[PDB]
This record gives sequence, C-alpha cells and structure tokens, in this order.
Amino acid sequence: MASFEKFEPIFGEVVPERSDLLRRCLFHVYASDSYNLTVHVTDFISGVWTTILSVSQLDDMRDTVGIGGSWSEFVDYTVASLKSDNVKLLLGKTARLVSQKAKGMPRINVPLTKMVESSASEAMANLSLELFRAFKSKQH
Amino acid sequence: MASFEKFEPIFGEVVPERSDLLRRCLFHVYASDSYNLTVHVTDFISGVWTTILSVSQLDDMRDTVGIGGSWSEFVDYTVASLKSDNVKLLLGKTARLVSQKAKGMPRINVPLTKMVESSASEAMANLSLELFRAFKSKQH
Repeated sequence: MASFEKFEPIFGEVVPERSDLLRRCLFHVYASDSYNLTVHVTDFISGVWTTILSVSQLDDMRDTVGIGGSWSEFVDYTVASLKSDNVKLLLGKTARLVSQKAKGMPRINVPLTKMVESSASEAMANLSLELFRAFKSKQH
Repeated sequence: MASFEKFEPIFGEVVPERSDLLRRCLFHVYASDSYNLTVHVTDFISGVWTTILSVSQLDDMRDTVGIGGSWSEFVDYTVASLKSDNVKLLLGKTARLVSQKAKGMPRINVPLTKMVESSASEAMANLSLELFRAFKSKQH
C-alpha cells in the first residue's frame, strides 16, 4: 500500500515566475517503475525540466512539510495539489515546482533540474503522446 | 455558410510510412482565420509538417474526391474522416496526410511541407498547449 503501482498519469499547466521570455508550460507526472515518480515540465521550446521522486524521498518531504498521517493521505493530497490550478513554477539552471491544494495549505516543493539535449526532445514527445492518449480515452 | 467561424479544432494520431528513423506523430487541424485551415503534423522530435488550406483549395478537392453534396455535408465528412483511425502519413520535404472516414469511402489527401526551424518549435508548443486545453474542457 506504499507503491505507485496503480497511479494514473497527471498532466497540468504552470506559469514560470522567475525574478531576474516566460512562455506557458505543461507538466507530466507518471510512474516510471512501481517505486519512482518521474516529473517533466516543459514549454516545448526551452528544454525540459525533469526529476525522479521515489517513495523514500516522497516520504522525507512528508515529514519536513508538516503534513502527518498515513502514506495514502500524503499521496492523495499531492495528487490534488498537483492537479489544481494552484501550481506555480519558481525559476532560478534549476527550478522548484511548488504546489498547494488550497491557500495556506501544506506546500509541496519538488526541486527540478534542466534536461540534456538528447532527452529534452524525447520528453516533449512523450508528454504530448500520453496527453493525447489520455484525451482520446476520456471520449469513449 | 462557407466559413470556418464555428469550426472546432481536431487532434489525432498518425503513424508515418516511408517508401525508401520513423516515430509516432500527432496532428492538429484548426482555423487560422475564418477562411483558412492550418494543419500541423509532428512527432515532436524530427520536425513539423504543415500547410494552410483556404476554402478555395478545399473546394477543388471536393470535385477530385468525388464525394458530392452540400458544402456542409462535405466538411462534416472531412471532420469525421480526420477524426477516424484511418489516418495515414505518406512520406516521399514533402508528405501527404491521406484520410478516409471508413474503408471504401472517398479518400482526402492534404499535401504537406516541412516547416522552418523557427516556427516548427512554436508549432509543437501550440498543438500540445491546445491539446491540454481541449483535454481539461472535456474532463469538466
């Protein structure tokens, strides 16, 4: 009961909010293996931001961000937070996709790094291809 | 009664097929202005195949395709044809997105050309960003 074996993919939009061209970005959350969660954020022009979040590091965040309780409660909150319109993107080489379900709610901070040229293109292709497959499935 | 003013965008999947790498492609059909139809086909890795179809060239195909009837009937056929699973991509800087609503129906051939690098990136960004907006509206 602590594995992403049955985790449906997550798609969403984020607006970059750096403080020195900031276009509109899409992100993709999905299970690479039954224990890791891979995140991709991209505007499809300025590369791809990626990281992999395993059950261990996912739990370490749960203790440091105050939200206590069973594993399902943290992951169910994260799904609701990451699929709500309150997902902001703070750009700085690195970036931190911050999300919260409601205002003054526990704040989820997923640190990010910029992709390599080889995988940046492959990342966007998967994001769109999976988003379409998820779109075409919600029609039938 | 011959304008693309009330034309919903179309998204779909197509598999290329050369005759001489090959990955999977998504396409996007939409009205740039009330008289032209812009199509984008891309695998998000190699490039973007694009053209723009005004009402004139669309009508010239109506005579060559053989399907006869009212404008609205032909365009409703093209809408149904481009949303079926019979969409092929024939590569030969050229391409021919051929579609038919079903097996044994008139076949619609939309010729294509390869984009330039500057707008190719923006083309994929628009397809995906619009695909998400269409996805979030259907899940409403």
